[PDB]
Amino acid sequence: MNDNYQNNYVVGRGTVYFDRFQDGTNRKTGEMYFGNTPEFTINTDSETLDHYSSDHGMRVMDASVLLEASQGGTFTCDNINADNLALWFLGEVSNTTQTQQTDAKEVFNPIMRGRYYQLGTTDDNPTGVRGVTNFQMVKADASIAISVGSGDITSIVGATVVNPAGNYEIDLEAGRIYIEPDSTDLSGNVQIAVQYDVDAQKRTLVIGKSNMVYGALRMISDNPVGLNKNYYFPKVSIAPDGDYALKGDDWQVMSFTFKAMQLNNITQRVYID
Amino acid sequence: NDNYQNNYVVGRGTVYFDRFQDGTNRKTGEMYFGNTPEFTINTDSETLDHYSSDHGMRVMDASVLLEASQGGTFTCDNINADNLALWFLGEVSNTTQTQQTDAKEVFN
Amino acid sequence: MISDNPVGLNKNYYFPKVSIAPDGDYALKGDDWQVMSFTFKAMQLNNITQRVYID
Repeated sequence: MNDNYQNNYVVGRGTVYFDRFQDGTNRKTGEMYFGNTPEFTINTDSETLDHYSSDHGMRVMDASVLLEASQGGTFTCDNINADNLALWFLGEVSNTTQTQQTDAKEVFNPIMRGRYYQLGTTDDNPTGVRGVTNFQMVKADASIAISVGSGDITSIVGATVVNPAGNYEIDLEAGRIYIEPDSTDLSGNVQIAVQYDVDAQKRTLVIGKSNMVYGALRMISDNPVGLNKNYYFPKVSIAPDGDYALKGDDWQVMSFTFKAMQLNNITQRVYID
Repeated sequence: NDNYQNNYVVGRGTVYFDRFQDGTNRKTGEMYFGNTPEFTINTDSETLDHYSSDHGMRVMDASVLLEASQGGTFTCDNINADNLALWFLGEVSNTTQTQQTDAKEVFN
Repeated sequence: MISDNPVGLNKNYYFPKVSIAPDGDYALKGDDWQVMSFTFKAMQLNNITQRVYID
């Protein structure tokens, strides 16, 4: 039996398969397919207690009972997209089309040169619009409470107008005006006001809410170097761990730590298939 | 659904920051730090676990997310007045030398 | 943030309210670049606005 045995080696490949339990309920509805996952590890907690024997050699162990078999693991994701971004930020993939305002106008409160202002501001679309056809600048003294209205497109309490050809850079697609660090007409405190419109277009945002991340986990293996074998966890809470680098010459990765739970008295801590 | 061209990126982006006045926000406009060699988004979460047990012993039944703690850190490749003001907890005092003649001092 | 990744798609990060403070040894000496570290933590600007937005 010995000296003629062969080891059932293994090299880890495949992909992890989490899926989202329905919000606030202990049930699953859908499936998710992670892409490339650089790392995938599993660990276990080993809480136990024993003082039930002793002799000439004081305090010799005689037993050990397991009180809490908190199994779990960690895995990383090289693939980045709306879904695992939502999981990492504890959120959802909001998607909608910008409403065609067509006469958007409001006043930037303070003056300042060499800075960027977002045209779209309202909660209809945080972080601003992603397209406009044009914008016109009209200004007046900042030291007076200058509101805005429908007919204020032409003028305000101060009827002065500006030539954006100079002193005003616009990423017209990104919806961000930029004041020149030096300008001729932007001197003296004036609450610059912008008329503008939108390029009504589809939009999608991940909203970093506080809802718990919750579901089940599979791994379907098909290792190209050894035996293939699938690991399943009926219940897991995949909280984010470590950090997410938005810089560096390395490929972006997001890490996840997950603790495995018992779905019911019927199921096991983990299923190894 | 065997395979799909998953998405990878390399982190190259510009960071903007605006200096609010007192209050919830008073947008002074977004300032451009310049090149940022590093930008990490940290995430921590205080949480507890509620328990039950089979004829064995403790098995966690529910977990509670006490309060989400998100954050991070970034670095800047350039040194200038705005970055110094944001780092040193103050403001930029541009002024004049107060020209005069025959200014005097004693150094005992 | 705007991420014009040279080998990947773009996404936009937006933190409505953050607290900025100095981070450790901002070194003006040594022949290294004048690197400075900025620590930031996020909180809800108002309970309507969520903690963070990633477009």
